[PDB]
Amino acid sequence: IIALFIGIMYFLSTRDNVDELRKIENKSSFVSADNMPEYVKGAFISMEDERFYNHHTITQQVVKNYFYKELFVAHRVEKQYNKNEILSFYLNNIYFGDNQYTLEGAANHYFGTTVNKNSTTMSHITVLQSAILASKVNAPSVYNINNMSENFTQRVSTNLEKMKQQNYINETQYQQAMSQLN
Repeated sequence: IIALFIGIMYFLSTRDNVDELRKIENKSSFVSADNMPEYVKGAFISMEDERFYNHHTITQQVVKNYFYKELFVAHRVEKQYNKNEILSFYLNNIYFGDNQYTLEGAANHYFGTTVNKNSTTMSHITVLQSAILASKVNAPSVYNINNMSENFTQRVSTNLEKMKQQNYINETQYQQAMSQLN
């Protein structure tokens, strides 16, 4: 029956076609990972899925958020998509507060900044702001960017420490963040 429960769960898994993730690209504020500064992707990876590039957690997060056994869907996203694709789906379909489900809509909305390194038309997103938007995605619901508590600040302090530990930012970048943050 634990064989027979693995398989029936797998049938249900296949209802959910993984080609559908492609439609996240069609959104007006979409921005791919390929166009995001190193350290913005780092904010995200270092907090949720340290080893996102080497594994085969972000891919499961992607699945839960678009459709909802999530493991089976997850396997399949990995056969069909490169890592930067998967990462873009993540970042363009998650709750950042105040009705923002894209990284860029979030960033534009709280901060007047952009997450697209190629832009010359709007101010670029700061490491601190990156850490803030990263900290929120799986933060408790009360955690609010428009008025950060000390609990929330703690979570972003920790986001930041992780960025610096996994080398997405340097000592300058990091004490500059910790300073704007206090």
